[PDB]
Amino acid sequence: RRRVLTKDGRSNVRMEHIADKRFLYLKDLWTTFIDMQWRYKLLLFSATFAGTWFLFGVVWYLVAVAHGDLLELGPPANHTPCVVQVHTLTGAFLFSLESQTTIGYGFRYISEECPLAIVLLIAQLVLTTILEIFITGTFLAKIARPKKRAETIRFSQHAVVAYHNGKLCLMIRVANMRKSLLIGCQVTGKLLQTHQTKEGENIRLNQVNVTFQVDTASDSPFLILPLTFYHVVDETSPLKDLPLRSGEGDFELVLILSGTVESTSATCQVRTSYLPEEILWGYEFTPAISLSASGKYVADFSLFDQVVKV
Amino acid sequence: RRRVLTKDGRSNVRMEHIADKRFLYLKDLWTTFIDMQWRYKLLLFSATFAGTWFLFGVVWYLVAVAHGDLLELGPPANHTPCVVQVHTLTGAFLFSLESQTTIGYGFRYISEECPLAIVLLIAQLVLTTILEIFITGTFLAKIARPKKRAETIRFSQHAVVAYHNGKLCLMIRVANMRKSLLIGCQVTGKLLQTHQTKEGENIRLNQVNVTFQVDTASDSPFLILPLTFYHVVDETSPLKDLPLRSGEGDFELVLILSGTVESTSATCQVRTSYLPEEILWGYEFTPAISLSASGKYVADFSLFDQVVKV
Amino acid sequence: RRRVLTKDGRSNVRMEHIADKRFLYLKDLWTTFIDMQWRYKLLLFSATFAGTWFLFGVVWYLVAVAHGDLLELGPPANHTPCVVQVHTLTGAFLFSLESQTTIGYGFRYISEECPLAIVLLIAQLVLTTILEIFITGTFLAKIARPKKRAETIRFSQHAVVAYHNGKLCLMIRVANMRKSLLIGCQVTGKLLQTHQTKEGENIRLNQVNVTFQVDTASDSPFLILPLTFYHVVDETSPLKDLPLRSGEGDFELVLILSGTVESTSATCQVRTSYLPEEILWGYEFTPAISLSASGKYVADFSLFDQVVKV
Amino acid sequence: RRRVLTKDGRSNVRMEHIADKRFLYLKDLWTTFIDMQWRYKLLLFSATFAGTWFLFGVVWYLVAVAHGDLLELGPPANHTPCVVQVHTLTGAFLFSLESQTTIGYGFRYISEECPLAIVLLIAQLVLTTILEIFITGTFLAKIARPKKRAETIRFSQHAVVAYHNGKLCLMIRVANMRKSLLIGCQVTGKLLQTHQTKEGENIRLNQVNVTFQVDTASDSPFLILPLTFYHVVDETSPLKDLPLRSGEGDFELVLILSGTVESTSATCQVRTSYLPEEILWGYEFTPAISLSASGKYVADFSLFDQVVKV
Repeated sequence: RRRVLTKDGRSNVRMEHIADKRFLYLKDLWTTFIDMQWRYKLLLFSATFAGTWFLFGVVWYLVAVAHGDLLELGPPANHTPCVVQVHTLTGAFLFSLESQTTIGYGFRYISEECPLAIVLLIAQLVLTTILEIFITGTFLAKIARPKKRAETIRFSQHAVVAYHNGKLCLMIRVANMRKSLLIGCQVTGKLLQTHQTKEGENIRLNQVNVTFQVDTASDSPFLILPLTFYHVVDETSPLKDLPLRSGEGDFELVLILSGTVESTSATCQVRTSYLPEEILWGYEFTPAISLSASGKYVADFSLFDQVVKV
Repeated sequence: RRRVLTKDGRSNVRMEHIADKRFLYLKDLWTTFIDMQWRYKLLLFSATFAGTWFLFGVVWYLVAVAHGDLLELGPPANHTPCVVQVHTLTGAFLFSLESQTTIGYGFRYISEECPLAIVLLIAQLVLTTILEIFITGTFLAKIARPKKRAETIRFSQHAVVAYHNGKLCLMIRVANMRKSLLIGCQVTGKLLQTHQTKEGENIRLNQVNVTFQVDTASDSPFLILPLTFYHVVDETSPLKDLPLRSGEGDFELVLILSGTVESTSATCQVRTSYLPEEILWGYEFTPAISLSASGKYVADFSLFDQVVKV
Repeated sequence: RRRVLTKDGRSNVRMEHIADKRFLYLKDLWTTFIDMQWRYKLLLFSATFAGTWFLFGVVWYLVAVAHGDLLELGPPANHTPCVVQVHTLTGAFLFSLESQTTIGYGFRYISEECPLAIVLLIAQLVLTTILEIFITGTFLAKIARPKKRAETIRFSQHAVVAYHNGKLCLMIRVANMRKSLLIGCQVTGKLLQTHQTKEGENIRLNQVNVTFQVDTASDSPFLILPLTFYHVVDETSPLKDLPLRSGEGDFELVLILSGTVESTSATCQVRTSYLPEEILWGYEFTPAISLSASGKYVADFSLFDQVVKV
Repeated sequence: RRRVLTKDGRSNVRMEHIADKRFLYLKDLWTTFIDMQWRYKLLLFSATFAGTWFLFGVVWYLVAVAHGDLLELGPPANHTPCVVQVHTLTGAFLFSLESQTTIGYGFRYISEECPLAIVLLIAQLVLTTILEIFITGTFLAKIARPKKRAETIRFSQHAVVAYHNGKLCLMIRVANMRKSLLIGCQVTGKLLQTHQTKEGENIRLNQVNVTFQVDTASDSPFLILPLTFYHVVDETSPLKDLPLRSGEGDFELVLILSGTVESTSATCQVRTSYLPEEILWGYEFTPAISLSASGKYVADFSLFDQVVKV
């Protein structure tokens, strides 16, 4: 079916007919590189490096020509070249490489003769320094992003409705597949249904907050163990008189979990959704925590998504 | 007209007669570079590099002189120089460059003869290492800033007043021109009018909070689609008995949207304003979202700022 | 005994039977390196470097062979090698090293003859650049983590119950063993007891918030001096009719302190716990702050954990 | 007088008799370097670099000896050294330098003869790479800290009491000496008085929150202009029946301003204090904002701290 958020939590919209997109991306380069695909990113990385090399190699070759350093121009024995041992565009590129990387073997070096050569080298160096810096920074950040981290936190596949403490509650389960901690986490659902007009031309989406509680309905400092989040279905509930039955109803229960990560201080956001068909009536998550002889608690994720009837 | 915040959200104040500004900027160098103009920043970048080069080149030339390494001083065949192949200030600069960048060709190298040369090189290296680090860090950060990001979020051009759910509401529209998400966003307006005294000498600006609501008047986790923010004009409203009519009134409705960015964990703040003349009476934003055959929602920004009369 | 959080605040759970763990770690490499053990991390660091070296050395040796550059292949005096001075896998590795580190002595350099050599070098450079960057970034971050910082903040060893301002209060003490400040700190306890079912197969842990107050029960901006945190044991208390006596009761009072660090803007979280046996009845922390002639306050941590009876 | 926080906002406590301080600092190296003095930090920076150089130079000299590479050991014309052109501890150090920095001139290079030399070089490289990284990271961060930034935000020198809107209010003034913005700022005062016991042995400090309001008593998104913060002295006030008169009373009004910075996403905290003597009765900050012909507001900091009587 059509849905707001993919079951794993990826965006499910496209945008169209943005005027002046290109210029706007050119202004905000940094973000544009951080958000770009990986293929084109690798390509741009390698191209930056080797293409700066190549361009400056052609440039150095031209400087050589204009000064006649080439061999079969028949330079006199008097002739000090603008650069040493450069008489082919190949060696030109090779010197571009040796100097810009700063490998600097020493079989080709600059000579005191040509000043334009000197300034040209300084320019090459400064610019390529800049570009190296920029690209490496974007690459660092694009790895560092915590989206990918989100995958090691998992919602239940199914939401289930039953009597908890005598109150009708819709229940979901969350867990963390790593030892590193999430902190300051908070669960907040939104409820999103369908409003059709005159036409299939437009839709107004009416959001409704749904809050989810654990103990005091506040937040949970640490997501130590698979946490059971439940929401009160009483007349305060925007869900109350939904068609509570099997399958029918035109809605989506978007679920959001936002909280800080321990080792990076980044805010990390997991998302997923529940369809009217995905919700189950009168069911009980098999408790997924058991204790062991060595003395502390075990989270066995074979039962995480298991349910049985009440 | 005079305004608090430029329509795009840039500061519109100047400060004057700050005593001891210069020293204060010299203390806080880091921020001072991060906040400085780009031109002077590039200039300072290149100058740092090449001027360290130049200074140490002069220094090396002097060391050469004091040791008589120059050629037409007629050094005996006995003579080991403080440095090899340095007999001109040109080569001096060239060695400064080759060592400080660590290009190190090898046609000019240090010799074991002069110890002062050695310490001098170590100093050059350590200091220039420091400066390189500092400047590159400031450059990284100054790119990374999220102000520029703010431009890819856009407020409506016009605020419009009408009956929403039967309540008189002032309405604005927001949207995001990129696929990357904003999170934890919150809209808060302030109301700023004009208080004149005895003189044109001074003014007290009285702020008044105005809150803006969407569904529950709480916040919206994600800015997926162009969001309609509305404020209740009832007697709780600081706007209530403003001259609600066309144009007149001496005020500014400053609008602020603050929230975390997904890919960087940075807090991002958009701002703009509304003048008494910019506000429109009895108008309806054409709904800007439509659905498509492939199945999910389209945000067509040609209608974003479009209105028609109710 | 079995406990939730180790007395110092380390996690005390294991997870089991995670399906598809390996692929999931391969997706999220960055975090996986940041969270990995130090031994394997050093190993992987050094291996990256020297093994890239070694692989490309073998590669260069092969290029040499295919071009017959080896000596006892008896290369004619006509013969320009793909690389200079490479006729042994040893020198191959040595050139890999000299170029990839960019040490570039110059006794072995590339020649204009073989283009495949050139592209091969460019590839070596680009890839090894990438890997260097990644590993150094993960290493930086893994140092930077503030967990280790947490150890310089210390809870009391014992929680003690007595009449503070006439109200029965459970009391703990916190302190900071460094001059650097913590800011925005907030103390929040959870109460965790034991719910057994039919079987030793599963357990539901019921959390209950416990709030801890100092002056106004709000938060404390700065943790200047050893702070006494106390909780009101009245009928609002989830502790109220616990077996308040010596030792008995099946619970754990988990204590959490979350707040921003000054010099890094990182959020820092200390944790520890209290067992039913660790709690003491009718006791008074000896006040740990005294003033001195030079004029300001001294925090003497010999008394920090000292108590005497009321 | 004795005070909690220095008028500018520096900590005014010392800690004493911390057991196991040294080991604890050795665990948390990163923070320990970030928090250490600048002198010792520069010293440690330069020492790391040049001392790694020096140690490995001695090491290389020893390898030379053990292989007899020294000249006046009279090496036969047959003799391939472990290293080229190294026959003095001086050149040893020079090669340490040329390789570890990767300056690599080429007058001294390694030869294929000695494998131990090779591994030794690889080790030198890897370790020194590590250390370089660590130190540069700590240096970056230690600059980046926003404490120093705090100095460009200034509280009033004097707190003043008077009738604002008819309510008795204690009033202070804040301002920002830079164009860069602070965001999400919040002012919160604490009130700290003196509780003496039996002895001059100990003191319990009782904190009391004091909230400070501007318009709605909420927070102020941006600190555009010098902001007047006022607190309501009515019977809700912990200040209410203080000795409201000149000078007397044994207290300190600690003032805290916490908020995010624009260009770095760092949280920035300004602090200062007010003594019972520093507070003034019946006084009015001269309004410090005036408008100008060019059209927008001017903050003239000559009047910032000026007052006159009501």
